[PDB]
Amino acid sequence: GLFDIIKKVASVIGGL
Amino acid sequence: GLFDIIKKVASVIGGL
Repeated sequence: GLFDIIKKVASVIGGL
Repeated sequence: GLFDIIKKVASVIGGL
């Protein structure tokens, strides 16, 4: 779902 | 870590 996409993007940003 | 970030970015692209 879109929300699973946003959650993954959030994790990526958290890992920068 | 890095590898998780790479997989998450890949998953997002794949899912868009």
